[PDB]
Amino acid sequence: HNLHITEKLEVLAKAYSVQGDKWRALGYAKAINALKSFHKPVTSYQEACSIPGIGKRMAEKIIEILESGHLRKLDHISESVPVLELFSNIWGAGTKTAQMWYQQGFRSLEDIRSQASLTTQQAIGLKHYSDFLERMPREEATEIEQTVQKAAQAFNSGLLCVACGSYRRGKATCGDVDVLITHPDGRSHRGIFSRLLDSLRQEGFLTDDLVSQEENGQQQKYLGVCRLPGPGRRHRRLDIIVVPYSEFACALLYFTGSAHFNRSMRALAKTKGMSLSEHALSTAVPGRVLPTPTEKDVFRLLGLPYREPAERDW
DNA sequence: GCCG
DNA sequence: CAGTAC
DNA sequence: CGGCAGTACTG
Ligand SMILES: Nc1nc2c([nH]c(=O)n2[C@H]2C[C@H](O)[C@@H](COP(=O)(O)OP(=O)(O)OP(=O)(O)O)O2)c(=O)[nH]1
Ligand SMILES: [Mg+2]
Ligand SMILES: [Mg+2]
Repeated sequence: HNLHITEKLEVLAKAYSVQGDKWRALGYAKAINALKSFHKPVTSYQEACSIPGIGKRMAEKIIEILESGHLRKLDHISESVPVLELFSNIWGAGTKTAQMWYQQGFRSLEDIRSQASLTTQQAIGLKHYSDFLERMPREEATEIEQTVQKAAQAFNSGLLCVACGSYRRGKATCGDVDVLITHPDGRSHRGIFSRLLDSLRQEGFLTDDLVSQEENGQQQKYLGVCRLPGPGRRHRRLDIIVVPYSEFACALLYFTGSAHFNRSMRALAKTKGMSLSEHALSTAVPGRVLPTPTEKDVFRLLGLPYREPAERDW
């Protein structure tokens, strides 16, 4: 858990990421993970090369940081990167939009606010800019889960509500709250976004909607914004997903993450003639859905030993 | 960027 | 669809 | 050479 190479490599990874070089940024992210969980400090080029996730090129960069104290490429990062990061930290704006605003001459959030064309989602990101960069204490994520759960349960007592994401992975702070709802009755989950969201609105808890297709009877997710009542409260991102019970174990696995963990698990299923999504684990193609009543069944069918959510925190 |  | 998001 | 996870809204 100790390295001084990763500090330098993260700056590069983030730069490629905000410039839209998503594959290169992915190679970096994994290299960093490998470096992060190596016992020893890495000392030989030979030793770097030996690691999975670390190729010829990553090894040369490591040998440079060791040999000298620096990575020369860090001196040549595009001058646009800090601005592109500023702009892609607006919820609903990504690298393409950031790059366009840059090309148009914008350089600050004041330029965005006064001159840029914003989508509805972006106007909401912008207005909650600081809040959405903050992580909340896990105790607050608890209160948010409980607000959602009380609202759901009032409608139907048998509804099951579990906070997922970082919260379920045991983290002390959380970027937002992700709540998964199902019903062991196989049926009653259907159509409730109507009732649940209307309830949470009546209380004034939800302050804005980001993604909510409420014209569709088969809406899967709500992504939006909430604020607990009373003084000293900030706006928080809230994600709610409602899933049939047969999909509960796959939904829980998915929504718990981490994102890297899921990508890795899916890559791996794929090497075994299988396919893993938030809905199911299947044979590959028309494939067959396999029965997965618990997360442990997903692990077992992939030939892997179970991992507690706290150990998925890649 | 990494890997098969 | 492209972009963005989980 | 070429995948790199698989899927859900928006406009
Ligand atoms: N953010 C993100 N989440 C993903 C992706 N793919 C994916 O399956 N997920 C799942 C795994 C995440 O743990 C889950 C919830 O997303 P999230 O952004 O709220 O993630 P989180 O709770 O783990 O982290 P955080 O909010 O505390 O920052 O959605 C992805 O590419 N990005
Ligand atoms: Mg953004
Ligand atoms: Mg989260």
